[PDB]
Amino acid sequence: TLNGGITDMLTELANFEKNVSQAIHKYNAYRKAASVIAKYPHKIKSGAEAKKLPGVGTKIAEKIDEFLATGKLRKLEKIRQDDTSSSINFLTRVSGIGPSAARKFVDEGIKTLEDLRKNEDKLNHHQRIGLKYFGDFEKRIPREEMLQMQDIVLNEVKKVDSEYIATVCGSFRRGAESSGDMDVLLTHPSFTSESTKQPKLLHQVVEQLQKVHFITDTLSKGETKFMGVCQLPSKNDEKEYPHRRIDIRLIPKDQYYCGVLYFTGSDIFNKNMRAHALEKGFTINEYTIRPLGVTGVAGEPLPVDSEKDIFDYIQWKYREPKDRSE
DNA sequence: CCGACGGCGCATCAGC
DNA sequence: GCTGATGCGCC
DNA sequence: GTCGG
Ligand SMILES: [Ca+2]
Ligand SMILES: [Ca+2]
Repeated sequence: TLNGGITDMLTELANFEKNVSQAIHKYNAYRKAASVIAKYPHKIKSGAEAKKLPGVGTKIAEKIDEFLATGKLRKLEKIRQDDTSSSINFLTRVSGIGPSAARKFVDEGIKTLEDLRKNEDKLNHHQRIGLKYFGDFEKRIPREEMLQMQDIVLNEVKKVDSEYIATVCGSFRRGAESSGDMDVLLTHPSFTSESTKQPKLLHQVVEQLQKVHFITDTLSKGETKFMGVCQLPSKNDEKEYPHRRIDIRLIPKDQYYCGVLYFTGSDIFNKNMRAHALEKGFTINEYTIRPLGVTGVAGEPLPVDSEKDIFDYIQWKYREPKDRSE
């Protein structure tokens, strides 16, 4: 990380714009800039040098010049000083509390972890579980634990129905030595774009994982997406593992490659790739890649038999998951 | 200058 | 109840 | 906040 100071600065600004200003485009701009700088293979010596990069404009150039000169940014110094900004930024670190709810809480005088813990009845379900495991969800997951988690999940769905396929995606699939959480893609042949030949396909898997005490809580749950909490079992006389966030996404079996491309990410890589696709006259979601018509209306799904086929359509050389960490 | 910025699942609420 | 908007979440 | 046109 040659430019960790700069990318941290920009990430902090992104978070401020999102959580406090509620300026989502500024949020995205700062994150794009942080990402392009993060992969830039030189120690940056000036804001002019940075402005050469796409997504870094005049305003970020000037900030970079300030940061390089002084080691800090006065704008961020003041934001860190501000009680209301500081409080809102903190509250959004709880899962389920976004920028709107955080500001509303701060209005009511709920602005610390302690305040939240005495006001649980003022939270919805997601928020209550996010608060319950606030400390644990701050922790990262070593790959060794991710491998244990993978082995449990893959073997338990195998027990429900051997025709399930579970694939761990996200940062794990990109080969990260540690992950923020666990993302699991699920398919079953009875769920395609053409038909659903069995009910409760996701529910049965969630229930089995609950049965063996792996899944411990649920943040939200529908027919194709589960958002919840899980925990590795621990051995005799040793401290319990931290509770971990887990997402499970059931995708039509014939749309696996669009699905695994989406769920492998990174999020910025996906934004970049989908933005690029548009410029080639295609639109990509987790299901399909479709041509855009003369009017900009999405056409019918294109044939896809591999991840590379999706890259092929938009004229990108294939990129392995490990090179998608943007 | 200015439109566009990736795409969507689940929970919640107002209006009906 | 539903539908559409909004909030928050995922990559 | 940034970029393409
Ligand atoms: Ca993840
Ligand atoms: Ca996740």
